[PDB]
Amino acid sequence: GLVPRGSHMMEILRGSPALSAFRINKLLARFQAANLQVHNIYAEYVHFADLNAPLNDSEQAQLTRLLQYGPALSSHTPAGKLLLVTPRPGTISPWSSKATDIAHNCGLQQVDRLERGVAYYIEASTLTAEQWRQVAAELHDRMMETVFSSLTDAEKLFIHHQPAPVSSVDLLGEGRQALIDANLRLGLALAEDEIDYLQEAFTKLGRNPNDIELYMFAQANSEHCRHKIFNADWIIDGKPQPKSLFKMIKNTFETTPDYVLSAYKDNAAVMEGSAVGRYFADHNTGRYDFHQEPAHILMKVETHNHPTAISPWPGAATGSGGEIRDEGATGRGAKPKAGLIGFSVSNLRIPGFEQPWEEDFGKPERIVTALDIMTEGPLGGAAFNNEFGRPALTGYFRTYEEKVNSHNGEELRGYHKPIMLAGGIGNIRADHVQKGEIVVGAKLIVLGGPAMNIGFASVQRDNPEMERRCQEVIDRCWQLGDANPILFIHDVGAGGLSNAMPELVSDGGRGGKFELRDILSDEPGMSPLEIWCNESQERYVLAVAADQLPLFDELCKRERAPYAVIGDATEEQHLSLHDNHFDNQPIDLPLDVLLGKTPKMTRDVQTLKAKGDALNRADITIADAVKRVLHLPTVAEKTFLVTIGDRTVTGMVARDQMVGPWQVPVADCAVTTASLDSYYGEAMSIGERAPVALLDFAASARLAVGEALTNIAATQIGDIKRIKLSANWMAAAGHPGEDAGLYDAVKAVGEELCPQLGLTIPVGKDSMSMKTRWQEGNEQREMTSPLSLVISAFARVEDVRHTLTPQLSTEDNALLLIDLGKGHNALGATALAQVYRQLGDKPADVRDVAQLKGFYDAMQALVAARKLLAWHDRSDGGLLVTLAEMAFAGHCGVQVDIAALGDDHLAALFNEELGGVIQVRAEDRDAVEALLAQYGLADCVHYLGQALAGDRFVITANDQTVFSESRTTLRVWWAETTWQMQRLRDNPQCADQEHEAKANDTDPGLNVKLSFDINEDIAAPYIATGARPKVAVLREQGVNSHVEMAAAFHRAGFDAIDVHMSDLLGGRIGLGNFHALVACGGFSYGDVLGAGEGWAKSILFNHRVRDEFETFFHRPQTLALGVCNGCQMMSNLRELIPGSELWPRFVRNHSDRFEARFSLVEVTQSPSLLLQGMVGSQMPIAVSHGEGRVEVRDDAHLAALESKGLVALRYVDNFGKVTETYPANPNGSPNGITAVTTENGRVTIMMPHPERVFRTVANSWHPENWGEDSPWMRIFRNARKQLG
Ligand SMILES: Nc1ncnc2c1ncn2[C@@H]1O[C@H](COP(=O)(O)OP(=O)(O)O)[C@@H](O)[C@H]1O
Ligand SMILES: [Mg+2]
Ligand SMILES: [Mg+2]
Ligand SMILES: [Mg+2]
Repeated sequence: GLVPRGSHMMEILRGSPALSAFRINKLLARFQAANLQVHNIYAEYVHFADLNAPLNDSEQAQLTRLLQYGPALSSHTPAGKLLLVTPRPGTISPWSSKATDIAHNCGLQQVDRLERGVAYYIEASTLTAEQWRQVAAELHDRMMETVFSSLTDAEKLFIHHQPAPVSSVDLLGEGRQALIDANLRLGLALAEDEIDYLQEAFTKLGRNPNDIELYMFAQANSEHCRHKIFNADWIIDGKPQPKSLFKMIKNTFETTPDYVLSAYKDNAAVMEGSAVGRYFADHNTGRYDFHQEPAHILMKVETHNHPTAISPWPGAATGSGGEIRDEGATGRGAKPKAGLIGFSVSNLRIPGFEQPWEEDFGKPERIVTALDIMTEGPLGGAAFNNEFGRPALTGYFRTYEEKVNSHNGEELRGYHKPIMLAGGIGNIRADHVQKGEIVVGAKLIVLGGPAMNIGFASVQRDNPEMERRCQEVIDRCWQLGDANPILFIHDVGAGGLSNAMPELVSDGGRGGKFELRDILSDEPGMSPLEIWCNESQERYVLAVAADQLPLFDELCKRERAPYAVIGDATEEQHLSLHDNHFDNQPIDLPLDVLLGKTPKMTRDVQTLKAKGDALNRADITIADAVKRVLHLPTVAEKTFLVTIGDRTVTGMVARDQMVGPWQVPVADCAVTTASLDSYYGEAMSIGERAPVALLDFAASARLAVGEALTNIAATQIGDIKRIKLSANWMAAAGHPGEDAGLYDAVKAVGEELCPQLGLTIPVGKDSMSMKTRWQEGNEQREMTSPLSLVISAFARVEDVRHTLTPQLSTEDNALLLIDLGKGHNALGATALAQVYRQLGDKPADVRDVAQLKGFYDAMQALVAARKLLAWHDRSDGGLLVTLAEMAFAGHCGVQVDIAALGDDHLAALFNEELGGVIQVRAEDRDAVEALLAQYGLADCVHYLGQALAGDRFVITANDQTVFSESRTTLRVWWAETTWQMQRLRDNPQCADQEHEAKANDTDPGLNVKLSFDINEDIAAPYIATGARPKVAVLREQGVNSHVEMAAAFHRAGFDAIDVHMSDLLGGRIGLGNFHALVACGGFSYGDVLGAGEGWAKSILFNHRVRDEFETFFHRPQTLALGVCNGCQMMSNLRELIPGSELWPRFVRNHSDRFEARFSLVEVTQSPSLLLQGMVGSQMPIAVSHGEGRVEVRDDAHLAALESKGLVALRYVDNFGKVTETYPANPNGSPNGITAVTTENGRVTIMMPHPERVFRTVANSWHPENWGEDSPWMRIFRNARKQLG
């Protein structure tokens, strides 16, 4: 289908079936839900290749071949009305970018841009003209897509628009009315005092302000960027206040500057880490080596709220993405390590799962429902974390939408405008913590992908791989130690370049002259205002010395990370933006003019305090209360938000959400090791309790600090001063009583609580318009969020191994409760109250500062002395939930008595006061109690009872049964939410299977069977000779699992070398000098055009390199391992590998969702050399993949594979049998297949990640007697011995 397009040719190539069986059954059942009689529906992908030059015969074949991918589903001949859905015209989907890279990397330079769409074929002869428009709607997201009626209509996507000129606003010729008009038109949202500034400014200059200059100024001065509320003066109840919000927060740093390396001086904070071995490839040798040096820790937590309300997936994706840029741009370069996610929404109201407290209060048309946010949002954030390569180890998810009697009387409080939170931690070198000086004449560079028109405008666009490439460049720079060319690096986020650049030069006491036409752009038609102010993603601005340019270029190219020099640093503090096309100057301004601050903001507010009504307990019984509480999304299991995101990448994850043999998501905090050779590390926890604000502001804030602390309490940290905090404030500024409450809240923690505990707040952010106004019926309605503080705690871990979890032990034990509520048992603004549609009287609060510090100090002591068996703090759901979740984690029973907890049983069980339950060895009870008394906690400590093998959850009181149920029953109820979420989001069959497996109490959980000695380093004799064979650690743009892959081969005695595909395509390296090659995991090219396919075809199409691989595979004694993406890549290299004729393809999972699981596999009999002596073994392994399902060409191909004896690994359930049941088998591979070898066994490919779990500490769960090495370390040692 080759049709012209003015200057280029627009080729139309037909793709494979786009929708799976269950997906189609869903669409049809959804059509009838609107009375649309549709006989049958058939979707099919269609590719559109806008190419410049002609495509030769052999090249046309290679193109078609690039475009044949994905699951081999049922293919039908088109029939019915056609509806082509494609990205909206003038927009370039991320798919287009990655797919076009591949085309280029395959030598198809003629391809100007590849783009995809989905051709729907609907048979429904009954539908009217109007009913059709209704159908087209169900088939596309109006925010980013459009529907066509012809495959020809796709030409409208590659149109060449003429470069738009800069527009001037005639102030000199029309007066102030010119700025008034533009402010409205361009939508600048400038306050009267700002228009005055602009008027005087340009009057003094004597010229007209360009639109680009006005927008740039407007963006720099918005609330989001200026934070006027946080720096404003205050008058509360007719009384002037001495400090601003910011100043009060800075107070925590003044009283406690301990361990802080940087704060409020970067877009991230830095704290002291631990001296450990930083592992990376040397610049000169290309070999990975351990560098003994301090690995300081940086942190940051951001919010991408508003965007998420309009378009969830991209809104969440870019929220995490922009935050990753802030970490990477810390100082002169830093490396992101682990992530965290936060979500706050209104009631889910899941169809057919309506909860007792849920009421429909309507919502604005312009935004999406609570459910859609939780359906697409998490996938969006996880998408960026997965494709980029940083584990998502902790987070929170809370629902709240209720008409309640609060500070401003009866109102609708909730989250129609959601809280989308993303943050993380990272490592940074000591000498890079401080930003260097910007020398005059320094080249100003933009690192990242070509800009597009973004910022309806709230619909973002993420290209995670692009950022992965950029990060690799930043990594090469800081690894150059002193030679690090990066002088000053800054991230590009809000305000696009118009903000980022003026900020970079300004922070360096310089100015900058730029060239608009030096900026990389994907769409020519942009105006100077659009090229300079657009908010496209994956961009960094940095400064590099003139003489270091050749090096920076050498680095960017090797990583395929696009960059561009767009300006020069100048002496005079003056911003200049020249345009070469029109030969004019869009920007010409003195920096103090553009950055000139308007008068200080001053808020005169008054206090509002909610009356608060007693809890009406008419329909409240302890039994129904338990059932209700476990069904509140805030309390319920979060598996739908956890398994969708990677949790093992980097091989440094010690403690993830999933806990124990039964992998229950109840881990209170996250923990990572500082490196691949140390037991030190970092920790992350989250404290949040927003509902409490609807009654008391300071209390809610205090509780956030408290919970964060109690959630991290069971980790070996030491001095509390090591725990650094991040404070994120979500509020509805202007709303009655929120301003006085926010000040009171910020003060409560900034001036009082945090300084008293010795806790610093080096980072923070704000989002001040957390409200939503609309008209559902005939009148005005409003959904106001409560003041919402989200505290993120961070700390250097002393010993990663001593971290405690909620996994109970059935051995002789003692369940002790640390009740920090001091008997208060408050029920106000709790989960119990929410579950019965109420707010209640009085909420919880930090009752005694000294005891909270004492609590933490005591916990630190018990953790160091190894006197604790388990720990779980009390938060949402109360003591009931803490105990329930512990039982869930230990897969056992609980026998507790609550008579000493006060006469009010409901209160003792459902109050959300700080504290928790510790489990100690029975013989250790008295000593632990005495210790707990030493910190003055005796009155708060109460012996609850003990953990017992079984299925009974029994709560008594002096001699009466207060509550008793099947532990499995509570567990299954507690799961219903994630079950329902997975049913509507994933393959119903999978979600169901996973849910039903939890009802089977006989589940033994993950267990081990070892056919060999886990501690016998069989490679030691070899390593001892000093002779170290080199292994080619092969990566491609997008690979993110290469470092831990090299560290694994390193421990086995190899000298791992960093071999990038560019290195091969450039002749810098040759496989001839290697006896071993390993293809690493990740998301090469963002898995576009089939996971692993672009990477593989990149080799196959370049005959020189192709032969390099074939020659390697055809040698007599060479080894080759392929993990994950590598497994997928190599499976497409069958023609190059001898004895791989029977290998299968790896495609989309049956669940149709990314699976990051700790799955149990068994080592089967095969010629495989890397699995020597492991046959028969059964151990769990890291699984992070979305296209790992084995697929054969027909049953004959599968029988043939089985009879040839090529299967190396199979998934097995916890009972030991090979299973195709989910999630024990995460992808749905036939006969549990996830590893296959060749006839000679010299080549082995597999989906699981053995290299991520070679260290016992990197295993989510493992037997208590394992030493340093896990069973999987054997794979690597086997490779060394085999080489000799
Ligand atoms: N949005 C989220 N994303 C990822 N993990 C999450 C999210 N919300 C909760 N989790 C994880 O689920 C587990 C339980 O969450 P939650 O019940 O909120 O914990 P807690 O009770 O300690 O506050 C934790 O391990 C937590 O990190
Ligand atoms: Mg909880
Ligand atoms: Mg907790
Ligand atoms: Mg929490």
